[PDB]
Amino acid sequence: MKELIRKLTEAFGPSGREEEVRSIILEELEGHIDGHRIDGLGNLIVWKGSGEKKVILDAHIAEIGVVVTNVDDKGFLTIEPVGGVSPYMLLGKRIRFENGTIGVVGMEGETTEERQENVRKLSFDKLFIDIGANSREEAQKMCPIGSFGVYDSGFVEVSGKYVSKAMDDRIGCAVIVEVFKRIKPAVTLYGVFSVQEEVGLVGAGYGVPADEAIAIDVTDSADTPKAIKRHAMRLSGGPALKVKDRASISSKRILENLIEIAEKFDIKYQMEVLGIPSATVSIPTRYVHSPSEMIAPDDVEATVDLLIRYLGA
Amino acid sequence: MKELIRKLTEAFGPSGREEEVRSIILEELEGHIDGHRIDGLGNLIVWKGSGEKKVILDAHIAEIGVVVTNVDDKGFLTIEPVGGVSPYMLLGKRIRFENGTIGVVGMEGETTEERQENVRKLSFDKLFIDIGANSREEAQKMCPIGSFGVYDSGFVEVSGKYVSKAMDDRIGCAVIVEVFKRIKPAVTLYGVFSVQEEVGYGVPADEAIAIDVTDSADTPKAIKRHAMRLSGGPALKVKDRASISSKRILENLIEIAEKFDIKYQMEVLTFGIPSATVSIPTRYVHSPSEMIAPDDVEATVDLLIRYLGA
Ligand code: NA
Ligand code: NA
Repeated sequence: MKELIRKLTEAFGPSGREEEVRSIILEELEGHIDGHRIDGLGNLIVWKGSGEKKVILDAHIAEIGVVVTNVDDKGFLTIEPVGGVSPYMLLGKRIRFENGTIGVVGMEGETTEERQENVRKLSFDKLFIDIGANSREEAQKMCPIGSFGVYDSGFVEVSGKYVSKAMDDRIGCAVIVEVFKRIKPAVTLYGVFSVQEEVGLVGAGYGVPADEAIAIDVTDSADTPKAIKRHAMRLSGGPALKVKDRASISSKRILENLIEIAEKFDIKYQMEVLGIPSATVSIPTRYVHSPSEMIAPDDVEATVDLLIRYLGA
Repeated sequence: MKELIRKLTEAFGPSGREEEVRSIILEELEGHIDGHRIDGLGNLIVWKGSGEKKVILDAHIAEIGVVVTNVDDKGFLTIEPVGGVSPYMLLGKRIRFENGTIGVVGMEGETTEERQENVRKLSFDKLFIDIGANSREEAQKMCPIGSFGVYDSGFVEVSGKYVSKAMDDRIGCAVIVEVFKRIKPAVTLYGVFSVQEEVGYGVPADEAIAIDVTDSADTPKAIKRHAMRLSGGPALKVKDRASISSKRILENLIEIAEKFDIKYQMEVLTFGIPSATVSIPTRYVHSPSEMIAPDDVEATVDLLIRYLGA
């Protein structure tokens, strides 16, 4: 599963430009699905099995990133965030653009005073990206306005932990793919690798009737220094099963099912305390929205096992 | 080209299941190409020639259709569209599935009033497909959930016009095949029979020309000016956002048409590697009876052969 996670997390797929991720998902699923299609909205749907009960597993396919909004006379780029990228995570960082261009993020300010006031209240309008261009014309040919970029950071093993960009939510995508690769389904199983509308716009179950929908997401792992929170999710604590405050009767039934499956098959799990009946299963992740998101492989394996025990014959 | 168009339009090839279309294309191209490959997504790429300039001709091989999304206790199928199938185009129509299973599309509504209400705002949730099964078990053996169906229509010649399903875009596929059959290329010529919409081609070409279909707006009450029409020739697509290089391809094609005396028409604006689009005027797009004029297809083949040939 390590190579699968490496490929999916390293793939280029900021919001709206996720074609490479869909391609990797389809190639990885070759010989393991009965069919696939893309719906009008861009969601990738795959399926396997013929059981009477129909179940959707849903993971988001986009990653956070940036988009070029301006090019100045000296070839420097202005950017804005796509998703939850903090400007503080971009300082001195490298960005990989869709066409392969690498850029360096710098901050405006010459004097120590100016730079210090700028970092104290850092905003995107104080950042720029250097792609090595010496003119607007050079930069426009290399990285036109509207170009998307992602963290130029890849997969690395950190003493048994896995670290990469875009664990949120490529690790969920990886869980679903791996379940499809292994499972002999007792259900009709759907995998949905879903898009998300920009905040401010109309938003999207999908184009498939089903009895249950399980979202495979990430959740913050609050097990780092000085974390002083009850209800804390931790690495190696297992899949996090979400206790939703306003959940329907049918949704609570799914949650209880998963608890029983986990307990009966000796699968580690933890309870996360904040239409198709739904449940959420999450991978505990450190440093969400950084270029170095971190998971514990045993949590991911436990999540795959939980789903296979629940849905497999 | 008649038999080539018959075979390609009648072939079974909804999105994701185009094996028969690829087989026909390679059978028609045997002895006319230098090589081919099918990539991991299912794109079929062929090539011929060794000129320094590399040119791609692209057409997509999927046709519109339906996908089975449920089966009820009595064997009736629930369906969703794949591509631009209107529910009004399915009423009382036959659908063919991959193993040759034929189904009939029905609409819910017992009384005349219920049916009158349902056709006023027809939606897929009021449609079903009857494949002759008498139970879920019988239906699931023939046509499991996730099965794709296409129109159960075929090719017929109508007073010199060609009518079939899937002119969009099997007619573009046919154009590319016919070019490879006839051309002695001055370029290295690539033909890409694409499935790229499956992910929303490993050839570093200099130009790409998409061969597509465009609506022929020459039917009754069509009052749009500069409308595309049957027998007006290949429709050359005007692009507003186009690069200088993309505009150059379009200007090149206009010059070829005029210098070789090939009929052509300009598809006006409505408000990657350099590319242009050349389209076949087609009536009744997305119906089971898409209609082209063979002289437009021939003119399109000629345009590409004269642009790209030695
Ligand atoms: Na061949
Ligand atoms: Na079609």
